[PDB]
Amino acid sequence: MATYYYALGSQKFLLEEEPFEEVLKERRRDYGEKNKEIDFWQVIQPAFLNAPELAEAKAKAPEKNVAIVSTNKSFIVWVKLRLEYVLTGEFEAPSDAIPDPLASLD
Repeated sequence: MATYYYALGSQKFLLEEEPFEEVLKERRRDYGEKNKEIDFWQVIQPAFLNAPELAEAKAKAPEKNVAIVSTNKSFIVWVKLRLEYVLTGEFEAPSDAIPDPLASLD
């Protein structure tokens, strides 16, 4: 298993108001330029949220949600500072509850 860090918000906020996939795209391009393995992803309606270890987060989460996920904690620290209205946390994967850290429930 590896540890995944996440910032979770509503689709309203992260897909429409502040389409964060814009910032992710420029980060992906810069990673490419530097020959760096991409270690961050946007996941819409993430399946990880149904894991028992994340019950507290699911209990507070928007009905229609989306996560920025990374194996680099630093990045998620900055995503939280950048967006602020996001829940944050971490999980280990793959596991029984989270067989695919990047899977969507849609």
